[PDB]
Amino acid sequence: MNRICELLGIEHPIISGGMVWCSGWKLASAVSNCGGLGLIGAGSMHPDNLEHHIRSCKAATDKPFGVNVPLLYPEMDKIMEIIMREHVPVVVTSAGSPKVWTAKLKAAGSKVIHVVSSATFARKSEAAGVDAIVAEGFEAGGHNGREETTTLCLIPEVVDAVNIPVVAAGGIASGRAVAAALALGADAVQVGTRFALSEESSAHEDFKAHCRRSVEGDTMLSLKAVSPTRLLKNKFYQDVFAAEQRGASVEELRELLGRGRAKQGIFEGDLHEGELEIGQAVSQISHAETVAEIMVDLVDGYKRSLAGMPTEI
Amino acid sequence: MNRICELLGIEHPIISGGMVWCSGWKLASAVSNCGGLGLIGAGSMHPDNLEHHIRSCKAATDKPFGVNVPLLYPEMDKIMEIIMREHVPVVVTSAGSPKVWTAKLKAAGSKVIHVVSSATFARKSEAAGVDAIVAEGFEAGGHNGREETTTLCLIPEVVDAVNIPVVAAGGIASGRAVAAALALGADAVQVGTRFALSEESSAHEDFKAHCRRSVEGDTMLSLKAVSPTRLLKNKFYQDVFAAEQRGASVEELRELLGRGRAKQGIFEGDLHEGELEIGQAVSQISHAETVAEIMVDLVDGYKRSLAGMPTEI
Ligand SMILES: Cc1cc2nc3c(=O)[nH]c(=O)nc-3n(C[C@H](O)[C@H](O)[C@H](O)COP(=O)(O)O)c2cc1C
Ligand SMILES: Cc1cc2nc3c(=O)[nH]c(=O)nc-3n(C[C@H](O)[C@H](O)[C@H](O)COP(=O)(O)O)c2cc1C
Ligand code: NA
Ligand code: NA
Ligand code: NA
Ligand code: NA
Ligand code: NA
Ligand code: NA
Repeated sequence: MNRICELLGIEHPIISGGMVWCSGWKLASAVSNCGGLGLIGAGSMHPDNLEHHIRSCKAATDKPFGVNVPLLYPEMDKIMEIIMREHVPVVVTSAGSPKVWTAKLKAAGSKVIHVVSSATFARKSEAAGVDAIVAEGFEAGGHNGREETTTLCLIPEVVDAVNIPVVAAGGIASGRAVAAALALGADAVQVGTRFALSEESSAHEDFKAHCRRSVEGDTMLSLKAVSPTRLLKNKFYQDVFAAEQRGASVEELRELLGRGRAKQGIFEGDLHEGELEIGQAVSQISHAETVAEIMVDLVDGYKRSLAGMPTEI
Repeated sequence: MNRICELLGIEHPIISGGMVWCSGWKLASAVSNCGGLGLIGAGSMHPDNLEHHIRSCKAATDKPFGVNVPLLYPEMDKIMEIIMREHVPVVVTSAGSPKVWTAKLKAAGSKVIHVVSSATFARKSEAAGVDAIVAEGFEAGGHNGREETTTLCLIPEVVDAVNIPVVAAGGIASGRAVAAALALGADAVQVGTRFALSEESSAHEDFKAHCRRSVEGDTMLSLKAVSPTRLLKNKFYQDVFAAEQRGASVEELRELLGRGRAKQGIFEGDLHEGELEIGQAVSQISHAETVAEIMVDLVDGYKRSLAGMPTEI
């Protein structure tokens, strides 16, 4: 068995990334039903709503699903209590220390996966007792690592650094890229952007449609002095860029960033003032599609990509 | 049959990228004698010196070789005359319009390849009549495209956009990355950083030893307001970073950049004031090695990568 398939009890080594405003039970349960692992994105859910999405996912699928928890989540104790009482099969943690919750989640029966952006942090997660890690490259949508290491340079270094399974994230929007990730030595892939634009994603339809119109170079890893974030170059980004060019302080950039822009953009469709988080691979997606269409494409595309490789060079 | 092998008449689809201060005839002839395509880097050579390196290369290998010419080269008429008279088999142009010289080089018997960093420019180069393109990602060493597209995101877009062969550059330092490039649909790879640190490279021993000590995150795409360039975060970089943080104008940044820092760093081993151009993949290289050793590792590493891949997912 592929190491991730066996670890998580899934048919295909494809995980849908936990994404604020996108990863409702509808997206997560559809990915799980298609044989991958769908993740609910707790980052955008108050505890009561999180519990509802877990229950709805549980009703909609008999297959494993998980919850992604950014560790800066403001009511952590409440959502951890929920996640352990609901026996969530897989928990994916990011943006914080894996030492805090890993042993407790594992004692409660969850498999634990932590998101990292370097070999050094991959090693610290392995030492913390996680079951696997996601190594996320520069091209990924949303908050990314300060080192700016791309998927192609990150994966071989991370898989040489640890003995536990490694999931590649950042730039995986096709069967070819799934093959490239397994060629580099990852056991599986985590797909964000392509699933964020799927029919089942909870993102606003105006957000999805706007993302489909974007072209190469429309995203930029930005706000680096506050927290590097990859987003579409919209009006909000332009304000940030003008501020950075004038030598704005961290406090000025923080004031401009303000609060709630990701919700306003991704969930509510404010394409001017929103923080439009999306990966570089957005430029590959041109029309609406369902989770099942994407899953079939990633699986069948992998097969064709691999079959067309020369036996040697 | 591999499209680049057949176009260029070489055994392995591996090209050493033209690199200022590194790609002398010793590096270029050694790569070509190992079955790839070694490029001479004309960017760092006055016209008489360039003629010397072409002639020493021809004396050292009976196999195909090429010359890399950045199109900002100050005495362009003199060096094209030399390249044409010597009938260089392959000419790789970068940093300028492929319309200026392509038709003339082809009329003189050279294969012409142009370096691009977007699918849009790939198409413009194809319209200009080039024989193939190199598509160079964000992680590459030296001057990169302003879109900051990574190799993983750039290759499948470029390959879908043109009918001519595509060589992937940026992040290729192992057989696993060669397998990744080919999985994305590239025909061949161009390897810069790993060859820049080889025994045969003309770069200063202190520069090579210094690159070997560096770790993930030690490079940064910088000077973006002037011309984006990926280099090691040395004292020069810190001066640039401090000036960008205070809102320096473009003229202030040009003044700081000055002239000849790339030669001082790469060729003369000035690790403090030099512009240490090198790719993110530098962190995978730990010790000195020859071109023959690199070529064998790339070829055998490719087969090992395939051995690790499941036929279907
Ligand atoms: C809109 C959006 C929201 C995201 N929110 C989160 C999140 O809440 N927690 C997290 O760990 N990663 C988050 N991510 C990162 C994704 O889980 C995933 O790792 C990334 O999107 C993968 O790269 P890709 O976009 O190139 O597919 C988000 C990504 C996007 C595009
Ligand atoms: C030290 C150095 C000098 C370079 N000089 C040139 C150059 O003169 N012309 C050019 O087209 N590219 C140049 N490059 C880019 C390389 O040709 C190549 O495309 C890049 O190194 C490939 O990415 P990699 O470093 O990750 O292998 C240089 C790269 C480096 C590291
Ligand atoms: Na991210
Ligand atoms: Na490993
Ligand atoms: Na599109
Ligand atoms: Na470059
Ligand atoms: Na093509
Ligand atoms: Na090293």
